[PDB]
Amino acid sequence: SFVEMVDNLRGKSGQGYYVEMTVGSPPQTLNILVDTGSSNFAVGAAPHPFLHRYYQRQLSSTYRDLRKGVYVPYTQGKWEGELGTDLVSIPHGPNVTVRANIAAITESDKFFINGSNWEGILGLAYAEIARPDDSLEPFFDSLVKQTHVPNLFSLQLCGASVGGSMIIGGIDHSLYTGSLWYTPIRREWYYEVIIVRVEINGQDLKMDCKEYNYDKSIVDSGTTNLRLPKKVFEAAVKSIKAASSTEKFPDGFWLGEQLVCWQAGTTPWNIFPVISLYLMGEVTNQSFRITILPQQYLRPVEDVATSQDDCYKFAISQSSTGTVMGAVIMEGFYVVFDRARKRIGFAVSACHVHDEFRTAAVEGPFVTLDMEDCGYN
Ligand SMILES: COCc1cc2cc(c1)C(=O)N[C@H]([C@H](O)CNC1(c3cccc(C(C)C)c3)CC1)Cc1cccc(c1)OCCCCN2
Repeated sequence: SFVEMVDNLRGKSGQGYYVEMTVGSPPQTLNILVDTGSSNFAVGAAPHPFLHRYYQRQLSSTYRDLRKGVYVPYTQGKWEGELGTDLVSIPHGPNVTVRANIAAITESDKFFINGSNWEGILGLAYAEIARPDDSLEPFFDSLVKQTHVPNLFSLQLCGASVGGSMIIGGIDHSLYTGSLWYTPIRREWYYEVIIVRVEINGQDLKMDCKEYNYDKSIVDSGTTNLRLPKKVFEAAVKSIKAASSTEKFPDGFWLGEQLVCWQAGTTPWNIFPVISLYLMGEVTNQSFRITILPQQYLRPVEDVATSQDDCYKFAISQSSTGTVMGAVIMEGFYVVFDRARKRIGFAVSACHVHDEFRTAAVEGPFVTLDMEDCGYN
């Protein structure tokens, strides 16, 4: 019955993927951002300039007040609100209803996005990073406890405004080609993984593999960019600059501020390298790689000028909190969050990114010695 969940995600480019949900009795419909990088289910519950609708607890006969406050600070945005429970359903999801913890957002700062069309957030990661603490059961944990939905979900994020699928409770084989390759979930808090090797246009960055995971590496559908630790970011930018040196860019482009443009259809994709991330595999001394095309890390942005050219933002950012495999990495892959077996699977998506001579890929097996040494402690 997974066909009912195909294409159940929508979004505007750079503004997050959201799924339709209902909360309360009678059901109140809200669009909910899909976020594997946090663990709180929270919804707008008060008027806001950027909200077209919000959760009205007074109108729901099944609402229960938990008489506890809550706040969540993300990288830049944050909200605070009031904890409660209510009945929750996903119209284009499994035919179930769960009583879930809900943070009713009453104030926020740089959290809601003008025009994003979503009014709440579904944190899909584990309780360990839930606020105020890990006793607040996350939505997916509630779903799995109260129903027969299997303990896994899969995300097919399709690029560009944008669409995709969140398959709740399983894997839909019509959404990917080739084989699924699995990497262990290192620890159940974020969806933490271990990167064991990085290549750019086939050239190994040749860093201590601990640098790739300093201080963690995670899969985060709620963050747009590939975000890399300082040392890795500098090595990668230097290599990407060298490969594209025939053209000149503002250096604020490499910081993610200035967008670069070319005459519509003349974008020189061939001068930007492919990036291969090798992930720890399921068996001893075995890894696999995913290969990222420049069409993933050069994100298209609407040109502010009257010219209708092709303009792009550099979607690789420097991080001080580890590697983030964000939505632009996930796009074009089918990503299986197999919580029951503590693993994350990658396969080439049915909605894959199209280069002329190159293709995004998930390939294995590879042999990599001492993979355990790549995790940071
Ligand atoms: C370059 O960095 C800026 C940046 C860009 C983006 C998202 C975040 C940060 C963002 O903050 N993302 C968090 C995720 O939950 C973030 N997940 C992380 C995180 C970071 C800090 C604290 C927490 C805890 C709440 C678990 C989690 C692990 C990385 C979820 C989120 C919150 C608010 C608005 C969002 C997304 O909009 C989605 C569209 C924009 C996506 N790009």
